[PDB]
Amino acid sequence: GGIERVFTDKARYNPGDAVSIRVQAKNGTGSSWSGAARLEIFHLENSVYTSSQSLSLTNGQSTTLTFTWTAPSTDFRGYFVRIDAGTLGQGATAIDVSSDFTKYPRYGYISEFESGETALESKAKVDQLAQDYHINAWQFYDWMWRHDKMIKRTGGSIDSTWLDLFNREISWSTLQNQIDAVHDVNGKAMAYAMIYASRENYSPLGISPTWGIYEDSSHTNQFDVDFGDGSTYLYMFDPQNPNWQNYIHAEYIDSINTAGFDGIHVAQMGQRSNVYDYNGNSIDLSTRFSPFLDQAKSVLSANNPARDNLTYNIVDGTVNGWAVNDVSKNADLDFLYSEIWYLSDSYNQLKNYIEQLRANGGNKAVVLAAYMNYADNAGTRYEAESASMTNVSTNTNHAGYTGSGFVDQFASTGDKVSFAINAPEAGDYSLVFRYGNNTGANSTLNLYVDGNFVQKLYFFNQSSWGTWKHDAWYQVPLTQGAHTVELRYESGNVGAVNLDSLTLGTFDEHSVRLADAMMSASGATHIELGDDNQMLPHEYYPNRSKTMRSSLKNAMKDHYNFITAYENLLFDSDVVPNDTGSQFVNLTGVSASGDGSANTVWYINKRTSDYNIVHLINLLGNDNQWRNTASQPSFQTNLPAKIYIGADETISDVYLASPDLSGGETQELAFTSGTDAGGKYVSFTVPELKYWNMIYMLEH
Ligand SMILES: O[C@@H]1[C@@H](O)[C@H]2OC[C@H]3O[C@H](OC[C@H]4O[C@H](OC[C@H]5O[C@H](OC[C@H]6O[C@H](OC[C@H]7O[C@H](OC[C@H]8O[C@H](OC[C@H]9O[C@H](OC[C@@H](O2)[C@H]1O)[C@H](O)[C@@H](O)[C@@H]9O)[C@H](O)[C@@H](O)[C@@H]8O)[C@H](O)[C@@H](O)[C@@H]7O)[C@H](O)[C@@H](O)[C@@H]6O)[C@H](O)[C@@H](O)[C@@H]5O)[C@H](O)[C@@H](O)[C@@H]4O)[C@H](O)[C@@H](O)[C@@H]3O
Ligand SMILES: O[C@@H]1[C@@H](O)[C@H]2OC[C@H]3O[C@H](OC[C@H]4O[C@H](OC[C@H]5O[C@H](OC[C@H]6O[C@H](OC[C@H]7O[C@H](OC[C@H]8O[C@H](OC[C@H]9O[C@H](OC[C@@H](O2)[C@H]1O)[C@H](O)[C@@H](O)[C@@H]9O)[C@H](O)[C@@H](O)[C@@H]8O)[C@H](O)[C@@H](O)[C@@H]7O)[C@H](O)[C@@H](O)[C@@H]6O)[C@H](O)[C@@H](O)[C@@H]5O)[C@H](O)[C@@H](O)[C@@H]4O)[C@H](O)[C@@H](O)[C@@H]3O
Ligand SMILES: [Ca+2]
Ligand code: NA
Repeated sequence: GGIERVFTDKARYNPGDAVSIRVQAKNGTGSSWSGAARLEIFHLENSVYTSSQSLSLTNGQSTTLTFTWTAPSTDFRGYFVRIDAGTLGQGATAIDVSSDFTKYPRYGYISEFESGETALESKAKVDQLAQDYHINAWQFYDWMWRHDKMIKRTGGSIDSTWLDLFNREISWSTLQNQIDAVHDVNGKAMAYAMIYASRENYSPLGISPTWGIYEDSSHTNQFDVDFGDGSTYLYMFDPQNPNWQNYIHAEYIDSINTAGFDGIHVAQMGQRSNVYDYNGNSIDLSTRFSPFLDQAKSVLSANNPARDNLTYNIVDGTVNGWAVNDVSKNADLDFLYSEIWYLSDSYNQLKNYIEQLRANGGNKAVVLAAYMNYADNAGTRYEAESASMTNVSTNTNHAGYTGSGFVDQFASTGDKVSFAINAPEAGDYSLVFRYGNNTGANSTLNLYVDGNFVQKLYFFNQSSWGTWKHDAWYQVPLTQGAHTVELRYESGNVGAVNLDSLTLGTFDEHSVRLADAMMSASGATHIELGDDNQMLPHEYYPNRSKTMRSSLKNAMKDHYNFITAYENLLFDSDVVPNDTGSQFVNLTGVSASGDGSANTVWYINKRTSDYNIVHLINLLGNDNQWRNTASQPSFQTNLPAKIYIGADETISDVYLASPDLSGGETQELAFTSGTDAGGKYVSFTVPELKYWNMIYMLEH
């Protein structure tokens, strides 16, 4: 109804802090409305607070109510917030009372630092992530001038702007305003920094090649990253080297003390093998990160124990993967972080990996980078062969295209392809072109939207006309309704392309919801939101090649309310797998599985001292792969469940909460206790299963 927003002023609260709960209400009923707005706050099954205010609104008028609440004294507790305004409608949010974000991290990012961004605008984008998703830490991505010289100075003076490695202008005042805004919501700012990277031409900085790591035993070929312009490179160094540690840890401290960061997000490039030090000693790089990290933590904590937060990216996460055991078991990190590539493609394989990190780390929190739909040209597609084209024609003579063909020889001034699209709602749209190019170099075309020039786009060379890509994209704001998107070959464009299609790059809500459910039911969170409410499509965080539509935004608001409100049941140290015992889940009238099998309801059994926890994740109508696009699950109603429990257990009450249902509010279910040949059991009916239900059963 007319409850438009419910939220709090900060993302996280210390015990005893005042919480301002805001309620944005609008009357759109027809005539005047009078009544009460009732607040109820729950901790898991138990109500802990109520209050009410009268609310009278003429038709069409709006107001924001404020309810004040003192964060209760027990540290590390999540709460669900219900606002009930009768026939005007209802709303919800969640509250996290934690003195330390690293126990329950909800990790977002900032990757854009434009000088034109005002203090107000910096505050707005941070507030929005804080308010909508309770984001409590932000990874500041590519804020630094050089990987080995993070704050650019002229003599003793900090430069007001600098150009990053991709020639983006970074504004100091904008960065500082964002950090301030993060702190204002009780958030923490984590500075991206590599564990072992310099930029090119590092000698004049006092960095020695003798600290480096090499691909050969004669120190002639230093490990590097080559960005493809003959100018911009990273060079790699030995994390165990005392001089490299001295140098880069000094950079970390400079970043903390000068820029006001609260910690370092330590990064790497992932597996590199057959590594040597300068002197030609063969070295296993995978075990060299933990001594570096232990020492980084030491110097950080000595400098400022309130700004000493530390994590490290375990790149290419999978069970027993590269550096997985050494870092997770041995590194002095506050929480664990891992970027998943292609070694944990199934839901169950990824679950197993999260569980290994949790076990190895002593139940430290686990955050995953896991770019949704990364490989997919996901979204509404307009085939180029069905568009309106001038001076080019269609063809079918290169395999790989989608639809009935493609537009070919898009190669001369006057050539045009015009797409008639529809924006179903006002917002940003990612314009993604699928194309071919085997001209021997880059090709270009000019992008126009509704008759206006927007950008020259680059279309990269492939060694075959049979090789298609969809990495030519540009994001634009569109009003709701019809629009025209044109590519034109004009005076100044070069080469040629074959054009397959235009796609409105869009994150698939179904896969994104199921992945987030699987991750948090398994005991991890997911770095996926940042900047001005952008979802993360790619490892280069400024990438805007897909966008979220409002439906997914709303589901993420519900999801983040859920993993905040129920953080105790999802992420606590005592929340452990319950596959170790005599117990079983039985669902009537659906195929079920304990290993995330395709086209089943997937059950996951957890426990604490006080609760027997069963997650139901609905894979009916979908495959067992976490990353790819999915269909809407086959939603279920009145699903009978029978759960076997230990002879030791008696259940007081059965509860079910779902982000999909009433905003995550817990419903108590009637249940029957019984014992048969199979064992002691409990049974009940699940009223609804859409994507994800968490059943939690209180022990007597
Ligand atoms: O400031 C930022 C910089 O610090 C830097 O950050 C990069 C990201 O760092 C993290 O992600 C790490 C990494 O994860 C995955 O790789 C893990 C993978 O590594 C091995 O496989 C290597 C490689 O094999 C194949 O290519 C062969 C190719 O490999 C080397 O070149 C690698 C690429 O180097 C250049 O591009 C670098 C970088 O540029 C952009 O990112 C900018 C940021 O860089 C910057 O903001 C791109 O967006 C990004 O995609 C790209 O990595 C070249 O321009 C590019 O062409 C190369 O591919 C080698 O040097 C070269 O000689 C070889 O020819 C394979 O095709 C390729 O996909 C794979 O990466 C190891 O064997 C595997 O086991 C292991 O799984 C990703 O694949 C990789 O892209 C990521 O960089 C952070 O988490 C990210 O947020 C950072 O963006
Ligand atoms: O089945 C066959 C098709 O696959 C296709 O094969 C093309 C060639 O493939 C191999 O060589 C790969 C090689 O190509 C280029 O160098 C060779 C090139 O050199 C001269 O042209 C120099 C010219 O190069 C660049 O422009 C190229 C091209 O761009 C526009 O067209 C794009 C379309 O190209 C193809 O169709 C047009 C094609 O049609 C006939 O060839 C049929 C074969 O094509 C077919 O059997 C013509 O004889 C040929 O001249 C013409 O290109 C694709 O099929 C279509 O999908 C693409 O849209 C442009 O309109 C056109 O005029 C250009 O020729 C560069 O941009 C430009 O500046 C430069 O001047 C020589 O005159 C050409 O005849 C020759 O092809 C790349 O430069 C190089 O990097 C690649 O590795 C075979 O070995 C060749 O035998 C094939 O011709
Ligand atoms: Ca096509
Ligand atoms: Na899938």
